[PDB]
Amino acid sequence: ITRLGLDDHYHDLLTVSWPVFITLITGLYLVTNALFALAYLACGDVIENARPGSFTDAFFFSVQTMATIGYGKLIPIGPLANTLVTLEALCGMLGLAVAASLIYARFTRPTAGVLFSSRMVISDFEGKPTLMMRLANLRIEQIIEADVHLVLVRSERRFHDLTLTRSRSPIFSLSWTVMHPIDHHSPIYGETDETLRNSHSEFLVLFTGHHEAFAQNVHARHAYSCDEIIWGGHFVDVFTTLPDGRRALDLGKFHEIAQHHHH
Amino acid sequence: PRILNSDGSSNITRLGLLDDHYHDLLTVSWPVFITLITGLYLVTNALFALAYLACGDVIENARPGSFTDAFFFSVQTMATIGYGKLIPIGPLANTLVTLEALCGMLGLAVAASLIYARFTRPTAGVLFSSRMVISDFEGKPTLMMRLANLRIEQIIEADVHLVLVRSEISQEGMVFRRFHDLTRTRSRSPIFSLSWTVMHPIDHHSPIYGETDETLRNSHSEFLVLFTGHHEAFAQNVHARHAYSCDEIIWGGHFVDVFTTLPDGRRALDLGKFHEIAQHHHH
Ligand SMILES: [K+]
Ligand SMILES: [K+]
Ligand SMILES: [K+]
Ligand SMILES: [K+]
Repeated sequence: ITRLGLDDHYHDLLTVSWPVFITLITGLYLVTNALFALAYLACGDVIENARPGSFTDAFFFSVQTMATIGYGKLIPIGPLANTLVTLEALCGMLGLAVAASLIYARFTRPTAGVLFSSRMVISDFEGKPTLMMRLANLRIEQIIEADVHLVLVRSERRFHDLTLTRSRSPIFSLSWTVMHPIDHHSPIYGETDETLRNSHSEFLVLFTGHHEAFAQNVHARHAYSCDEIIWGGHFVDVFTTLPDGRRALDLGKFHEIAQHHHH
Repeated sequence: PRILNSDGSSNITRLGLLDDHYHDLLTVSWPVFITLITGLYLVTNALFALAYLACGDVIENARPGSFTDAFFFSVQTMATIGYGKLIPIGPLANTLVTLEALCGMLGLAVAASLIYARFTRPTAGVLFSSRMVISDFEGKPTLMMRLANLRIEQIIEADVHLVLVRSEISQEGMVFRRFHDLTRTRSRSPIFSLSWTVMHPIDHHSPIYGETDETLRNSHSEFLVLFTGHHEAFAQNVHARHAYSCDEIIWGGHFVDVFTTLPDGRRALDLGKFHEIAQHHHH
């Protein structure tokens, strides 16, 4: 949709692509050394072993000054240079820190290793026709206090928050089948493939939890369409018992769904 | 005189108040912060120059006794620039050179900690409607206000609070400001991206049931709005505040549909009319 309506720097800095970010920084960096060279130059021949007036001699000097490399070939002369050498060194620090702050922020974006089942199903469970889909954790580290939100979307556009058998799993480690008993209170009570489509119904799934791996929260999203609900489907058990009498988890069949056919 | 600024901020004059450093360091303005740091930095080199000087002529290629020669020296020492023209001499300088370098590190880290802290503040891009309304919806007179997300990145698990704040008298005849948490049709929106009209059905349970412009005003009633949610842009939480007065509720107002069709046949959200409110008039 067409939105009718610098200024938002911290956001843009984080949002912008990695390449763009590196440029914006290289730019700010090249530029400030360019201002510091114009300073050293503006004091007269204040740098030693730099050609008189030569901007490029003061640039490389300022670089190894803000950058504290300090080769020694080009040193400052007097109180003037030695005071732009003092401030400029402060700017390198102030410079670096902000960089690292942003570098840390954009970098430390943790991602849930969560895999969503490609389809949903509606089949009977505990007597009631129940809407189901399932999640699986792609990593070893466990997600504590996971919890899922199952939201229906349809035209009437309205959001309905579908009640779940289990809204939150205190320890999500392997797999988790989420379930919405369709009882007389379900927004989709007596609904049907046809009726569902007519309303343009979609399904939003929201996952979050604490990730032990990162020691921070994570979030995952996914959305299904009527198209993607298998009426009467049952998710294939994804847990085996190997030769060795041990239990195992086969994600190979994570999106497998069983169904019965006749005429 | 309003009790709560449009801000969310409370409009009230307080009274009767290195002691709170971490707070002040974060709170102070950016310019003041840079000064406080430039000050601490200039000062410590000034103490290290008085040290090198206090050992005798311990720096090479520095004029004897000259404080300024040891200042620059100490600068390029704490700062590790290391030109080399002025080097330390003996065990004394070379041991203030060892500690002073430790301080540059300890110095830089704290700086960065604070720099990171003050800098890493995400802001919700949320826009609050300038006014509220009370008009019929689904039969019931319903209190409404609306929010818009000024960015593209969506806010997930947004959720909103609508707080009445007004003066009441206890049964023991006692006047105080109470806050009421107004029940919303929708308290949370799982995905907030464009616009959102928040609604409090005024039913027989509403703290403002049967209330009216006049009665509202007598009680000094105000409305606090609190918004929070996860911002996909920052990958962190955000929060927004705002507050209205009775003055700012339009009875019988309806918010102008803010969803347009441009000349493309294309669907557009026009924030231009975000605070537009329609109203009937009499005689
Ligand atoms: K260095
Ligand atoms: K360094
Ligand atoms: K160096
Ligand atoms: K050197």
